[PDB]
Amino acid sequence: WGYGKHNGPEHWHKDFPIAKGERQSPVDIDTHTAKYDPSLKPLSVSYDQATSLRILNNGHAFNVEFDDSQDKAVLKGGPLDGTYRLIQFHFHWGSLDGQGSEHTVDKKKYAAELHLVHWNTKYGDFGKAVQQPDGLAVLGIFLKVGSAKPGLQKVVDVLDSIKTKGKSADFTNFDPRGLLPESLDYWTYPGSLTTPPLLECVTWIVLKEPISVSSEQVLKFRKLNFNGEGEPEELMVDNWRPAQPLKNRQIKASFK
Ligand SMILES: [O][B]1([O])O[C]C2=C1[C]=C(N1[C]=C([C]OC3=[C][C]=C(F)[C]=[C]3)N=N1)[C]=[C]2
Ligand SMILES: [Zn+2]
Repeated sequence: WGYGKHNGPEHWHKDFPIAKGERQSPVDIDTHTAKYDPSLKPLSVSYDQATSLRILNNGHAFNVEFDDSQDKAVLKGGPLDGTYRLIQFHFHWGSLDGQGSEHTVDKKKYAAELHLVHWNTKYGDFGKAVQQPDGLAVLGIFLKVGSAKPGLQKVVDVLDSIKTKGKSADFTNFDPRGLLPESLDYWTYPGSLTTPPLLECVTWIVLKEPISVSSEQVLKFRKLNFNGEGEPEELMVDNWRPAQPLKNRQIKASFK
């Protein structure tokens, strides 16, 4: 599977029939139809003890991986019951500034979308958590092109060292707090992985406030390669799944 005409989102259902399931992601967030839920709690994002390890080009995106063998970087509160440990973050982005996000807001596409991936500690490991309807909590953050994001530049600067599929680099001592906007106001809904195997295991928490990144920062994302070293060059761009039908779901807002 991939993001080409021949292996992209329109083809995934043949290997992963859940692609046409009842709680697929991403979705369009209709801001006028989302329901303010005054009983939703503030998010608790606790990243002060986060231990970043490595950055990997996996042929679909790049992952910044964390030590998830202890409660070092956790997400709690909001719609969540219990404790979710940060395992990795990655992005989805476009070939052009007017596309790249997976979620949309009133049909608006952002230049990119950050996914901070967390798993429910009551399931013991990530592999068990993805088999559960409440196994993952993904914090989604939109990127718009404007001012540079200083907290992103360490990521941008290392991408030269992981250009091709299967390359990795040390990525210790990275603080993911530098990727957050000021506000933790959010939308939430039950959904899925946006990539095969498209498992319906995710509580989505999408922040209302986008972060700003510079044109030069997102340009560097677009110089990555989907291919391995010594293969024909395929730029890693447009690694996003389009919005899927909402079906029998309500999107809830933490704010009025
Ligand atoms: O880009 B996204 O769609 O957005 C959100 C998101 C994405 C991919 C993952 N993700 C996939 C894998 C692969 O590991 C697996 C192991 C066992 C499985 F059964 C499935 C996957 N690891 N993290 C997690 C969260
Ligand atoms: Zn993702």
